[PDB]
Amino acid sequence: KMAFTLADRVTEEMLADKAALVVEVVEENYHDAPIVGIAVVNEHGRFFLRPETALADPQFVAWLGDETKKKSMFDSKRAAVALKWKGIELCGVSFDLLLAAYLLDPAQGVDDVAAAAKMKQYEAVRPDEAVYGKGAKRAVPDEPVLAEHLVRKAAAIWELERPFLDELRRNEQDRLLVELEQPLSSILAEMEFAGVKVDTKRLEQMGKELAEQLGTVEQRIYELAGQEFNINSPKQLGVILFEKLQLPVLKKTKTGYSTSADVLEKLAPYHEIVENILHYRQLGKLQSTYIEGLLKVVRPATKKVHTIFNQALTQTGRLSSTEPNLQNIPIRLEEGRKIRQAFVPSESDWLIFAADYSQIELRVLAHIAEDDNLMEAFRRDLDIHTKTAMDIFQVSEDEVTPNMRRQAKAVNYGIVYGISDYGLAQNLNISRKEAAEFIERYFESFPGVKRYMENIVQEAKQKGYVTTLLHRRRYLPDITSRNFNVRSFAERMAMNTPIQGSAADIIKKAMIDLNARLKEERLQAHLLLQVHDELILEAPKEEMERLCRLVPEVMEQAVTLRVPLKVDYHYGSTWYDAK
DNA sequence: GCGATCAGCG
DNA sequence: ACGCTGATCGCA
Ligand SMILES: [Ca+2]
Repeated sequence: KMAFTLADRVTEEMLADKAALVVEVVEENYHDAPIVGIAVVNEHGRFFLRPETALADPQFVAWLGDETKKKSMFDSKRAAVALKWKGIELCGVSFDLLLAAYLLDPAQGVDDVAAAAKMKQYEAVRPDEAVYGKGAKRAVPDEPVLAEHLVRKAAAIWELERPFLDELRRNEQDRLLVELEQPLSSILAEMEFAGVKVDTKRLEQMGKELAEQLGTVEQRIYELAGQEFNINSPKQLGVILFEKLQLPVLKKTKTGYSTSADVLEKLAPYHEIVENILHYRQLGKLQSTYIEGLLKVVRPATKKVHTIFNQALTQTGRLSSTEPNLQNIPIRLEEGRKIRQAFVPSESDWLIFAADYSQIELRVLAHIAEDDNLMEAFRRDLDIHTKTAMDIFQVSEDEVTPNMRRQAKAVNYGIVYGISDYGLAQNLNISRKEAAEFIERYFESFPGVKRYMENIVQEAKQKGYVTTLLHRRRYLPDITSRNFNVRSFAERMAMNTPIQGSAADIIKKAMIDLNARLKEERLQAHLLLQVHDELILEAPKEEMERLCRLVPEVMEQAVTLRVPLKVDYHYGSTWYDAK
């Protein structure tokens, strides 16, 4: 029903200097995945290509790799990484409909061309789910059906770039697309394809010792409980604690007794079993997610894991990381932190280099709220978390344990993002009256923060949305809801999203500038991971001293705020030692 | 599939 | 009754 050429060879009119390009990878994880078909729409017509012909044709390969031949795409990172696994470089992507859609409205959850097209009343393309099926029924259709679907996606991309660019421009988001998100897409593609090497011998040895300690703690739990049970069974666990042992019920879930770690910590005066259960769960978490789960995704020939950074998922502009998640590798407990010893450089005589912003959201908040005292604090490079711990526990700076600092950290963010006196009383094990008075005293010292929280909620109600420093936008329709609980959740999004999102804009800008400086200095160093406010790189040993000067400077100069940005950095033989 | 839970990020 | 995530597991 749409005219296109089912091409047998590549011809010169398919290689125009501007085109819409579809390089179709059906598998959710695109690493090393098949490319099932290619479509090209340009001023000369519409074309479908079989991958085994086009990707072995040297004029098409060169066209893909020519930066001056501009391509409009949907999810260019997926295509660029799948092509890298084919030994082919994709350059010249000048418009990415996924990232355009995500900037205009992150809550659409746009995951295919049909969903983005609908935003502009374009419906001459089908949802990917309707063409391929779902679950065990998923299949590549017959070539005529495939070709027409890939041509329709390309034709849609071709039509939609202009209306998306126009709305982006009206939102002040077009430089955000073209100068930030789209260049970041190519950097993430390199990071994902390079991967992270893993010491599988060390992991597997940790797994065996973990399995030994797991059984022991099981038996101490069975003994303390009198009997056996499925320590992960909420009904059987709930029955042991709250019926057999008759511990108080501090919290219920929609399903029944809560056994979350906060409950169990409060029950520790009552019985020794709850601490063994916490230790059991923690050991089980390391074994399931970080030992077995990671060995499951290691590519065996290279011992590399290749995460996927979702760049158009979070409602704040943060990345997320999937399969494996390399943004939530343990660090706080020493047992879990040793897993970071299995993450190693990919070449001998290379090192891991990590750098991260300290207290970035509080600095962003100081700049945006223009709170005099909070700006002064950061102009002094004070450690707000340690200072707040000193205040809470009535101790001195040397007496601040790491755990009391983690506590103060959650108080600092909690208060600015709307924790109630109840919530803070629960977290510090203090009375509710002392929690309310503490909070009022915190805003006495930072009245500009309080003004800003009130102003940003009223601005959300008037505009319908909130924005970040680089004009990322999040719509908040529940901000005028009549239900109190719905409206309250939306108000705390208005308080938090401009700050967390601005901090995500800054690290993205820093990654782009870092890559350019690394190329300007001709270093072999390259990014491996982003963890929200940290960058992880690997480089030859011989470049570490350069990176110690270059990387903190690039990150600190990514933007100019009314307070300085501060960056800490470490390097070493494994990710564990890069702290 | 979904909720509870927990790992990370602020 | 601070916010943003992803993976695992049991399933009142
Ligand atoms: Ca940090």
